Amino acid sequence: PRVRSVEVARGRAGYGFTLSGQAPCVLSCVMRGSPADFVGLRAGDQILAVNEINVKKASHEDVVKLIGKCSGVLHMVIAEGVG
Repeated sequence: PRVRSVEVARGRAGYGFTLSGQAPCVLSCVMRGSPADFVGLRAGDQILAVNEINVKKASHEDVVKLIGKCSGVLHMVIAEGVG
């Protein structure tokens, strides 16, 4: 039970998973088969850092902006709560 990082390889139209965290950035769910699942993403992992910058209570648009700026791959630091 600790914090880790995941490297997602953005394809062409994004990745496939879903993001929803007005305040507490969290991966609502992932689509098995996308570059996100290829690393080992599992819905529930709370997003702490996005693009090397923390986002405990950041803005949804700002967080998305960072992910849509990867230009090939994004570095997200999430923590597994259950399991």
